[PDB]
Amino acid sequence: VSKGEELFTGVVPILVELDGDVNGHKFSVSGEGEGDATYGKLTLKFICTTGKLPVPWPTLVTTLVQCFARYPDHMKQHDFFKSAMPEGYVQERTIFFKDDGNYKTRAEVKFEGDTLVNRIELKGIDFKEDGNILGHKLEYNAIHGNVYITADKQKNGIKANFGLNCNIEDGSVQLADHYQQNTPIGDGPVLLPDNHYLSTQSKLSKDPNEKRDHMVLLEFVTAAGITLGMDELYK
Repeated sequence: VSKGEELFTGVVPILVELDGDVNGHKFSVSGEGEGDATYGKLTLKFICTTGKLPVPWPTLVTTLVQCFARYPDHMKQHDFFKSAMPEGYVQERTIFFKDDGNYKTRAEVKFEGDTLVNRIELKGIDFKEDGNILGHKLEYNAIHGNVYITADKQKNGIKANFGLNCNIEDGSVQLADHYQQNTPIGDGPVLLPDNHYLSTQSKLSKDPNEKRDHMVLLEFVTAAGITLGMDELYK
C-alpha cells in the first residue's frame, strides 16, 4: 500500500532544525548531512548557531531520523518509518536523566522536496545547575543501544523504549531512559510492525577546522528481532 520505502533506495540529503529550552537556557541547533538506508548509514554535522550549547552534545544525539534504518529484506513489512513518507510522522519523546531533569521533545520528520527534514522542539525542566547535564560533566563518547519498538494500533503508529548510559568525567554513568511514540502525519496506509528493535551505533567527533560549538555524527542503524520463518511453516 504505501510506497514510501522507494524514497530511500539511494543517498538522501538530511536537514535538522532544533529549537531548545532547558531550564530557561534557550538555544538553536541546525544540522545537515545525508542518509543511506541501504546501509543504515547517517553522516551529519550540527552547529549550535546561538553560540553555546547549555547541555552536553551527547544528550541531544537521539533527538537530532530512524527512517534511515536498514530493515533487512525479511522484515521490510515492519518499517513503519518509511511507510509514513513522504507525508512523514510526529516523533515525541520523554527522556529521563536519572537523579536529574527530563527532556520532552516533539518533532516532525517529513520530505521537503528531495530533502528529509527533522524539525524538533525540545523543552527540558527540573535540571540541577551543578548536575552532570547543565554542568557539562559527560564525556564526548560513542553512544550505542537498542530501540525496542512495538505497534500502537490505537494511534496507528508505534511506541518504543530504550535506556542509554552516558559516561561521566569522574568514571560513573548517567542513565538516560527514553520513552518514544511516533504517529503518521498523513491519512494514507502505514505499516504497523510486530515487536522488534533497532541496533544503533553513534560515533561523535569534531571537525578539526570548526571553531563553532558543533558535533560531527557518523551513525549506523540496523533493524533486527523478527524471525526468518522456519517456525512459521508448521510441525
